[PDB]
Amino acid sequence: MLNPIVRKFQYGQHTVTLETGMMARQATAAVMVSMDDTAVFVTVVGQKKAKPGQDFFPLTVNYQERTYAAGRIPGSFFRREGRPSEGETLIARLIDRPIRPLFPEGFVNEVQVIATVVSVNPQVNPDIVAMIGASAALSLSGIPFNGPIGAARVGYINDQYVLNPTQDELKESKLDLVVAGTEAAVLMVESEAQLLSEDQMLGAVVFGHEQQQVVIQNINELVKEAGKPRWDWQPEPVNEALNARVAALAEARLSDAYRITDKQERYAQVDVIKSETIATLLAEDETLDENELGEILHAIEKNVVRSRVLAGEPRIDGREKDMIRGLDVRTGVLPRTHGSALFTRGETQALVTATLGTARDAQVLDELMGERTDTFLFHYNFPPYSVGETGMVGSPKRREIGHGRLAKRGVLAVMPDMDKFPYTVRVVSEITESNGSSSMASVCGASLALMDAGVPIKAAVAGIAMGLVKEGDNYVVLSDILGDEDHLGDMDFKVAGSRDGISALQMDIKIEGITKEIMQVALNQAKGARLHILGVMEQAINAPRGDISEFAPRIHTIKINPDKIKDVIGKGGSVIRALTEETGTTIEIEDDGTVKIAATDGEKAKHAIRRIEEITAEIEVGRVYTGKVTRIVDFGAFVAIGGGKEGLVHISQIADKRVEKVTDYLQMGQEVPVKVLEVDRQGRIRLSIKEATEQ
Amino acid sequence: MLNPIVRKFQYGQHTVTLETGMMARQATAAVMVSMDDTAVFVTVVGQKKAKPGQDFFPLTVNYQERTYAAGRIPGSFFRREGRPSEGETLIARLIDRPIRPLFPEGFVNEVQVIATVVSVNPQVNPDIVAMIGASAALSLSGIPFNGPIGAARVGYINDQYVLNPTQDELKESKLDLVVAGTEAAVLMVESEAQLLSEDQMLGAVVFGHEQQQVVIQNINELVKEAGKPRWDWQPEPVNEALNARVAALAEARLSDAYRITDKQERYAQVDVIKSETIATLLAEDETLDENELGEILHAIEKNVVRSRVLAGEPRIDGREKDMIRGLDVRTGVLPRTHGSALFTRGETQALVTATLGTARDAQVLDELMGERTDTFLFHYNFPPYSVGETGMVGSPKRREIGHGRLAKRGVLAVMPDMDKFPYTVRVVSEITESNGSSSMASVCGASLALMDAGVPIKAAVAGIAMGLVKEGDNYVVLSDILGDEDHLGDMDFKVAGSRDGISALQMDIKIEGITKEIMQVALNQAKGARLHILGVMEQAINAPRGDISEFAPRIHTIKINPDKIKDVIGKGGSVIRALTEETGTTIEIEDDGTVKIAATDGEKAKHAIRRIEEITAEIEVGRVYTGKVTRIVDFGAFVAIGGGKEGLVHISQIADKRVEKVTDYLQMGQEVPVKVLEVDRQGRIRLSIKEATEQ
Amino acid sequence: RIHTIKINPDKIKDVIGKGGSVIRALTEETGTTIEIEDDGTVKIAATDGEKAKHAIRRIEEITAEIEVGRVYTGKVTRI
RNA sequence: AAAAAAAAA
Repeated sequence: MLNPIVRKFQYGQHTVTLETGMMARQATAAVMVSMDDTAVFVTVVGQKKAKPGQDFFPLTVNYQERTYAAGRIPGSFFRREGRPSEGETLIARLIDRPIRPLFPEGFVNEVQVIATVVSVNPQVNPDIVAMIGASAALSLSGIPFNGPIGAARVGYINDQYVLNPTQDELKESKLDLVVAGTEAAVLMVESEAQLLSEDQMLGAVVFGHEQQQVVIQNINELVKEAGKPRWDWQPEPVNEALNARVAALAEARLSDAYRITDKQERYAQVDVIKSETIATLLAEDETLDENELGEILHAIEKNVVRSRVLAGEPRIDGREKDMIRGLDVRTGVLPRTHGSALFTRGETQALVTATLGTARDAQVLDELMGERTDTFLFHYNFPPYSVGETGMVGSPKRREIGHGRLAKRGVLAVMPDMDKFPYTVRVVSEITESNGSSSMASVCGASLALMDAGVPIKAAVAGIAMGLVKEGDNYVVLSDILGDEDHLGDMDFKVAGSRDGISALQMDIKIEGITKEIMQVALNQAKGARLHILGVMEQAINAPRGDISEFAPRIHTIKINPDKIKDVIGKGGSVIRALTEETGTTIEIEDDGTVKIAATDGEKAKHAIRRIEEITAEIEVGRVYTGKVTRIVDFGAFVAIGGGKEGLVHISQIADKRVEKVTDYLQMGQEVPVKVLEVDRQGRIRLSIKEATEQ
Repeated sequence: MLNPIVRKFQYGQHTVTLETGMMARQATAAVMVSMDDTAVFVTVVGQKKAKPGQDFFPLTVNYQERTYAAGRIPGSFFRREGRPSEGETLIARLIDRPIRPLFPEGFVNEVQVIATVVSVNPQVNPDIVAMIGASAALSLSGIPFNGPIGAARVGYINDQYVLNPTQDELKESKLDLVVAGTEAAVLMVESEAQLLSEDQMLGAVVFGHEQQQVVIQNINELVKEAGKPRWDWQPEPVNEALNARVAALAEARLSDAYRITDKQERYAQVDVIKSETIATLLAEDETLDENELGEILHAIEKNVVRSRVLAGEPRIDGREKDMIRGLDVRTGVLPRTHGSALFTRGETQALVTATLGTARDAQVLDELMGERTDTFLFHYNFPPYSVGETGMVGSPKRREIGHGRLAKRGVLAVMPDMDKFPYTVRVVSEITESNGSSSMASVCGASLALMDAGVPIKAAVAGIAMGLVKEGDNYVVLSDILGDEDHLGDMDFKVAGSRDGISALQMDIKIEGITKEIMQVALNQAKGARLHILGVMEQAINAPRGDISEFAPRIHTIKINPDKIKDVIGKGGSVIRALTEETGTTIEIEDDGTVKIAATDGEKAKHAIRRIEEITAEIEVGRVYTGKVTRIVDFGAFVAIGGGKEGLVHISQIADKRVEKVTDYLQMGQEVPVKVLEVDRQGRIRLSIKEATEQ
Repeated sequence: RIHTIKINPDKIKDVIGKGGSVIRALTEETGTTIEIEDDGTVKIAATDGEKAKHAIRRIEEITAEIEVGRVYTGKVTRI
């Protein structure tokens, strides 16, 4: 017999129902969390024996949208769900980022969270349910986990926040925000606004968290009811003796080594002190593990840099907290792309290039909720020759498919509606040099490129990453944090919007609790920095160009009869294939008879128009048709005319005189007007050269 | 001028042509076997030096169907043969399963059998030829190998077995089983039958074996002719000292531990026993191999459990050999899937979900034999958390692609014929905890889910996995064998049929010398256990639900006049495309008048059928024909009523005198009755107002 | 391969049928694609020589111009 | 012989 421990509550309008104990009894824990007929079956399995000699914590969070949820057989040719799509990868990252800061420091047991989506309802998005499920499953398992973590989505409708808006409500809403936080404080935010002021976004975050408190309480109750006993796990007791021994020698020398302004001399000096210290550490005692010493060194570096930045001393870069790294924007770097730009800030650099296309190229996304065509593709490539180290290129890693979406959220607030711009922009942005905040450089460069290729966007957008270092009650906010600063910093929060309003937020706090006022101060400082960046960006190019680049495919529209569209299709499309191959353009066919002529140069466009027009032109009374007989035989020569309908001039219809041979009657290259009297349906159109040859 | 060695023999109606020595000389041994113009080129490469510290036999059997065999350029966009399809993986497992228990124990040199298909007569299926080829190759190579193995594919027609039928016959046979065994015993059997009684199945097995004795004899002849000298490979002699100091010190204690009925106490006891034995033996000598120590320990405990079950003592579970594990059955566990079930037996369970789709989703796979459309998809998912360990979710491994086909072979016997039920059932079963006999749990859950979603299958169907332990003349046969028992047990059955007859008989014996009487007894016990499981299943769901779920797309078929399809539809598909884009349903037509209406809503299907009846409106006596005339011209009154139905209203039928303005006597938009006088060949339709106003 | 035969242009309508029932029935029977032009030139495209022979024979039975000395199978259906 | 335009581219 099976004993399903169910526990259901009320969240917003729907009724979440946690249900554990019935399935996957062999995994460490598994709950089937269902909200309003949308069910996600999260399961955790974490090994007990720590891998001998591990350095980084290997938590992986697969997320699978099984397409038998909506009730459809998949569309792929193998007719089976395969490699995870971009949406599923993004939602896996969204599940991953809240929990990882919660696993206690020094934990290195493999842990895997495989949250599938068994059944979906088009009104309720699954991802929020999957997040609740991952939190509940982890809390049940007894793996060392600091807290249950609620998840909420907030929408802005008619100036009142709504919790967990349904998709139909979401279309109306200005802001779509996901706030996931523990009982103590916000843990992550991943938003996409529509140029709201910073106060509205902060209100949204605080509202979402204050509300999801309920999910937290109820998951806690479930854990108390039907959970497993907590693991007996203790962190590695800190070897105070070795740490203090290494510190007594390294503290002052490394403090002064980091005090000096020049970066690379400090690099060399700290590396040589590192080699000296590790050589002594080995020579005095071989048994001491190298990774322990490396952890010690990381601790010393983090401690000294944090102590410095807290006191107000200049950062490792040499800038003040407010100062942004110097920028240099360039446009038209690439010769033949529809529009390109190169946004170099400090060391982070991005070569963004925007290319227009016609409606045939818009991505057609088949996801669980419903079918959807996307007409703004943003791709973000992070090649390994950026950081400075070799590495195999390949399919885009998870972080690239996350930052693509982030930059796309950043830019989507300002793109023009399709009726005003009948194109499908695709923006790529390779990162040639990365030193921190690559995605926001990509947002800036995308604004630049779009402004250059001629898209009539509303106003330039710009993104500036930020940081936070807080100890006790002493806190100081940072701007344009380098990567080295980010590792030491306690929070990284990325705001990207126009001067008027915020287009995209993506906080990721990691330590203790951040009071609302702290977030407010950080957001305001970010507004200032972003205004400065936008000024500099405006210095280069301030208004989008007059028209698209000459290479860009212009749009020409012709009207033809509804039967004519089938005529131009032909067998499987042979006529349109031949037309595109002979003309070199791109033709779109609609059932109402509209024709879309898309070609770069106007000459190819008019070429296509004429070539199609001859076949579209119906043979008209009085107007003679241009026909060339392709084959002549002794018993008659038929003048092939085209259009699927050929009129044959039988040997008995030419003249009453005995036609002896067509060669002396019709010669090779005899282009003569033919008098057509009518258009018949019997398949035997009457042609007559006799009346045209009389004069 | 190298010379091949050719030996050809009769094998049923087909003739087989073994041939070696001409190609692939540098491979260890290669044999091109051709049967009746189907040729499969099998080659085997065997390394000579065992990899150091190798523990498991790394034999890997590949199999590639080169689509230039049938004489066709590949379909795929790259015009090149892609990764192995599901069929090729299936036949790879087919070739693999018989020849793995045949290599001697302790052989660990890598071996690879690559079987290519170079020319395929669309009648003779290749798999049998490839199996004969792999047997001939291995037995030719001189890699240590017990015996050449023959393959047959017995069919069942007119209650008479037939050897190795062709596709044309196979469309009429009830049972197709690939009994491939050496001369001594039937090594492997894989079956698919339409509810044949067990006795017929076992008769087919024994007949196939008696027949393929021929291939055995002649492969032996060819090996004696043109073989290679056998490798000099000797098994590692067992170390009597280690065996004695483990046995005489611990084996009695392990026997007493396995006497304990409880699982967990016994676990703890065997743990402390093995730890104590290891500790004392290393205290005696440290250089003693811990790996070999544990290996001998595992051998000891295997011997203990085998002796226990042989004596007739209760098994590790505590069940008697006959009784099945516990059961629990739930149906409709997911909210929005078309049908679902959760078949949980003992500690092996499966979440099956059947999802109906319209006829456009049927997987169309291109095989060498000929393009075949598949309208029943079974998919088997074995995620890692099921067995309790973390792993790498990804593309389905080989064992899944095998068990999916097994379960589909088990269910296909009972699914309805396409005329009675026109859909595209796709069944997905995800194992959530597996401890032996997972695939048969999947078959049970699939029968349940199908019965839930509302398909009218002919009868419920269930599966049980038998196990056999045999020593000398003493043999005991188990039921619902656990995962742990299976390795220790010798042979494995998987019977899966309705109460009336068997449907799948996959079996995989290892020991040599099982009389057919033993298999008869085993199948009898399996019939008993399967009747029991079906009795339990009968409680939850009795008969298939009358109506499919409201979420299901509903397909409605109407018959129409096949001649009138050209009159109402017309050329070019204009009106059909218009109707499919206005109603959003899919419409097709047959030469007889068969037309299917498929739409995810009932009311939409009603709208579509209304439109079809309006366009296909006959001439109903007494029904009012409404025409809306908005403008009048001198030639007539143009009225748009669809279907090209337009008649020219003559001026002489309006009034006797010349009408100066038509609107004085005929009103605009006024309903005029129109009775058809006759339907001419040229589509001439005339309207009659005068005779229709009064009648 | 592509098989080309020249048939009298006027007799195509005897065998084409109303709405093309005969031609499509024959193609689905022989598994090939037949092509006919207003000049009566019959184009048989096939994926095999054997299907080519099958289709071409079936064309000879009906589609071929009426030949003297060709026997016609006449069966009464009702007395 | 009824019909835009390719994971198986």
